[PDB]
Amino acid sequence: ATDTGGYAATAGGNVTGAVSKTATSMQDIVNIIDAARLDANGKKVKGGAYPLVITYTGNEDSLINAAAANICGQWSKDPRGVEIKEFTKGITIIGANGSSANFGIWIKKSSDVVVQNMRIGYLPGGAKDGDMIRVDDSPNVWVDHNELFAANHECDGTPDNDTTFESAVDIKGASNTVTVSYNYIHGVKKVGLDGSSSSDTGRNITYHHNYYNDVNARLPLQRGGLVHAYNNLYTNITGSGLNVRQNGQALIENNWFEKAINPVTSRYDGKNFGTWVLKGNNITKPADFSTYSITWTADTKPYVNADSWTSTGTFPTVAYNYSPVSAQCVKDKLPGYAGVGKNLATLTSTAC
Ligand SMILES: [Ca+2]
Repeated sequence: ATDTGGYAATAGGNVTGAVSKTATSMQDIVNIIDAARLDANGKKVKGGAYPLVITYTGNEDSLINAAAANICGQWSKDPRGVEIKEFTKGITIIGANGSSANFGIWIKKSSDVVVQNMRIGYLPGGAKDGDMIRVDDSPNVWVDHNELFAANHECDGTPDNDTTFESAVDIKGASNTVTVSYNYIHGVKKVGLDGSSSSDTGRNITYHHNYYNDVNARLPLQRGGLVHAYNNLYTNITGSGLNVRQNGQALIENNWFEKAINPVTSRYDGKNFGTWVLKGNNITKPADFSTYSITWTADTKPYVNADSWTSTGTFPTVAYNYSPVSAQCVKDKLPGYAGVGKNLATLTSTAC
């Protein structure tokens, strides 16, 4: 139906009248979307003329491998990405098994977009917003079962010493409902925003069943709104995890944290700290910090860490249906369900 296991409720291009097309390259995707705006008389229709299900069969392993072998050469290149602008008819971009992209997907002022089974990595243009997936002013977006990766590393001499690579999943603007699920995100410094600035507050986002490994920060960097993070596996977090800011509220439930510095915090603003409701994670009390290698650091400005591992606020009744498996099951089974080529498999109690 329109069940994503989170705030976003969409079927994307899988609706009545959907037109199935095969994209063999980045350019095909661009041309296919362009043609999907035309009605029977060749006239443009605002929002798109018909629903789409694009199956990407392209492979850019050569670009990815070359980039991996010389990471510091990526930031200064031109960014590469497909833009889904003002397309509200319903669109699903699914990669075929074995497919890969050295380009991102930038969604803007659209809605009902599903991006699945895409293996995206080592994108050029970190200094010019070379995001892997960007969700801007776009509600009902479901980013599911993808592998987004780069190298958790900052080359020196890059603009703002932060542009070696851009983000995995940046969300900003009026992207009111978004679900980010079953993604394998690794080797990424700035995972993803949830609000581009202090003023860009709001949105209701669900992060579930994601496997993060070797990521520095922003899981997400939340500015206001609501975030529901459940059944995620967070390992090797080298900077900070969920950074709840501008009075945002987060429900952090049944996740597995391990080898993480500041997994749950509120820093960098010095005020308007966000709150969290901790429930059912592998960590239940401070005594578990040493067990799972959780480390905490202070910050130059006033901050709040979850070092007491107690809930600091409340969370509204979650608007959707979902059934979280235990944190232990996440730890044991998630790596086989998250990512590409899993045939979009989901983790159920049964499989625990
Ligand atoms: Ca970005």
